[PDB]
Amino acid sequence: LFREKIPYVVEMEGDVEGMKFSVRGKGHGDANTGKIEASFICTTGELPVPWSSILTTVAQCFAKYPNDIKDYPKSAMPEGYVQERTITFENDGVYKTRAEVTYEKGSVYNRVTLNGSGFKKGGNILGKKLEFNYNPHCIYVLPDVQNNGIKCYINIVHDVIGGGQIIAAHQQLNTPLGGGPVDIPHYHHIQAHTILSKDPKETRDHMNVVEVFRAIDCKTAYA
Amino acid sequence: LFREKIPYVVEMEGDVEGMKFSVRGKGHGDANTGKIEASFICTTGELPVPWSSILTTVAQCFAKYPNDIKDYPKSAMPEGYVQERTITFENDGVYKTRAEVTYEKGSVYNRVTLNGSGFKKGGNILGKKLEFNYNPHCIYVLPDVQNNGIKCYINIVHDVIGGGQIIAAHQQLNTPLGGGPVDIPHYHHIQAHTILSKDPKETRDHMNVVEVFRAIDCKTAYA
Repeated sequence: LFREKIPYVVEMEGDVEGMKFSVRGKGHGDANTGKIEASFICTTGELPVPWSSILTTVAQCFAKYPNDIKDYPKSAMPEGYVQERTITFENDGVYKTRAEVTYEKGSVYNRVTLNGSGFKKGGNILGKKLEFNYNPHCIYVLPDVQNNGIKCYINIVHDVIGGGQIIAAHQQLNTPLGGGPVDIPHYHHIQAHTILSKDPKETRDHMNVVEVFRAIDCKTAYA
Repeated sequence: LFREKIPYVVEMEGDVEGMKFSVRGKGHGDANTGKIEASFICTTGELPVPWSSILTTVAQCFAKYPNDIKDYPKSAMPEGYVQERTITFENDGVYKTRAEVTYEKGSVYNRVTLNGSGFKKGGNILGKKLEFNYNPHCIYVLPDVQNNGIKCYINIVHDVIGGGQIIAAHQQLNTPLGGGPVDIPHYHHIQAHTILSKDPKETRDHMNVVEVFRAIDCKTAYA
């Protein structure tokens, strides 16, 4: 199912303090390498929040997994899985997100909704004061047998224009869309690395993305 | 002054919901390997909270640093540095801690105070329902030039007796005790690995620790 590089499609609807927007993305994921390359367009005009703020919201199934850690997202495929997050920004509001990640017609689809509230008028998010770049991160993956899934935790470091960084605290739940058996792993990490870029020839508000996700058995590797 | 294995001494005073306690530790740290081995005794009787809950509170200077990342804690030595943390436990209270980490008489000293409040009667902390073990973790180290130091973020995964895990969210600030020059690094990670043990011959409430800390230039290493 993930033996080859395969197409990745994203359909996102957002609403942040009443500002509605749509994002569409197309790219590929290669679970052999853990690499994602995708292009995102805001199809409703100007994105009303920083691109970096929605990077995590816009495919964990593409992560490079070794044989000796259960791969919950790939196990939930092809019927797929629900990915829910609360993202709380330092001194600012929260994104609540609900995604359905499915395998259809040789492609992975990430169809995701986002609501934002509690954001400050001239803060880093509504003021769009975050740099257009990204930092590498460590994703925590924990078993959640009670929910037939995994709970994940991430701190995201956002670089602020003119110096400084803020944290976006991520709480994440992945549960199955199917009725099939799922593989629920022991606690481990996913190393994340992300380069954001623009196409100079692209006139629409956009974000291009090159990502690497590698699962690490930290109980062994950090010893 | 970190070229050799050197002694490590810890003096901790705690107050959680009015329960006062003292912890003393002795061991060594080796910054060549990133290894800490130390023994902790509660000198006031029974520890009123889980040992694992105070593991992070009871020497980042011992972490194994490569040449290409600035080592803030070693740079602050020998006058040393202040380590402040807010630790907020899932569905439970918060530890506020202030440490002074110094080099005196051939030894690293961690003299640290802890206050706990907002804890639930019969919860995982006051009920001591956390397992006597520890998980590996990823420490985020960020520059904080405004404070002549570093800000660090950690999620700690605590295993609960009889199954389950909770998160202890760590916010950490390190500032100098001296007026000397300090080395403030770019954003990077410290991989942490910790094994807890008891001495069968020890009659006092106690915790022995073997730890490995390695700084990783994640901007490069995760690519």
